[PDB]
Amino acid sequence: RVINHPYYFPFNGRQAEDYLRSKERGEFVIRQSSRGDDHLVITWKLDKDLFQHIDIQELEKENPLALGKVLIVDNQKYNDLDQIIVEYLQNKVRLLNEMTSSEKFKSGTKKDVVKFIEDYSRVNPNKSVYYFSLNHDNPGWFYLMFKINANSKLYTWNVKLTNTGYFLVNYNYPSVIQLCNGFKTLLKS
Repeated sequence: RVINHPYYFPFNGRQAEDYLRSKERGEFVIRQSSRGDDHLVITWKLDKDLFQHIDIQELEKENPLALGKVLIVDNQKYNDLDQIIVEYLQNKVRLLNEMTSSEKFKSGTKKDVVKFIEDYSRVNPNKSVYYFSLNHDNPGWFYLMFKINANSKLYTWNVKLTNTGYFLVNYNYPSVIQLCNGFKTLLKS
């Protein structure tokens, strides 16, 4: 389709992912959408085998092929692609890295992480434990799994990576630390 931007390709979801497979986390691609004249997608790599597709809705188009003068992502208004790449995408890549580097984050699949948490709990029978994992079935979400003690169920709450923090329940926390406190506070109540 008709768009002049270094990072634009006429790719579908699969071709985008193939193109990004071998590239760094945060590497992205803008591409046409199958939803019409007025949508684009940012595909990007969170990890090996893990890609998110962000819907870009265009408004105020001057003709069918041209890019829209107004762009909505995740209910936020933007003026051009560069603004989206920097103030939305790159902020998400920032927070992702912030989180995967935390002591509190466990890599790998959910099945694996649950194993890890349940062993730990058993060797720390009275310590409450909680870890973060990547949600491979819902790209851009983390699991938050905790276990009050060795005799409590393993509970799982969901946490959305946004461009301004980690959304949990009803609040968007701007850092991992703020998120950790916020979680310990949701429990006590």
